[PDB]
Amino acid sequence: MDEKRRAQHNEVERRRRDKINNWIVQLSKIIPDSSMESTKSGQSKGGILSKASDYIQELRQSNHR
Amino acid sequence: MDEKRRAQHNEVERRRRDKINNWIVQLSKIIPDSSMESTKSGQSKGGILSKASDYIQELRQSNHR
DNA sequence: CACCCGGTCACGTGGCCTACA
DNA sequence: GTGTAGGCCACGTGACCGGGT
Repeated sequence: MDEKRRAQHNEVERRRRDKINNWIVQLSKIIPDSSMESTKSGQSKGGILSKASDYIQELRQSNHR
Repeated sequence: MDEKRRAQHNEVERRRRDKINNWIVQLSKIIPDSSMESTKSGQSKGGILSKASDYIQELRQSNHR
């Protein structure tokens, strides 16, 4: 029953990126952004990064460390 | 022909590509003295997110949550 | 020095949506 | 209606560590 162990495949990587998916979703929702509108608001944080960054600079700057 | 109407996108895709690694460190730095050690080149992303999720959590707590 | 290793990074593909002319 | 160039996002490869036994 040919079942190679060559398993430095599918399970390995998306475990990574997938990780980076749940830290971004923070900012996005929690960073009032410029993410347009059309039918039921489903477009992404590459329409956020635009805004995102902003609050954070002007939040470190004036107060943290 | 269906020439190049996507082959351009090849270049134009790295466009936001280095939207996604340059807006990365650049923003991804004013928060906590990291250092993941670099060289003539050198890795970086991930954590900056994860740690800027708890300061995000303290000065997002801003108003005073 | 020896390689089997996870780790993570990018960069190059498609596909899925959306407006405009 | 009637296709353009454009938006993003999801997966792949393949560099390149660091590191064990």
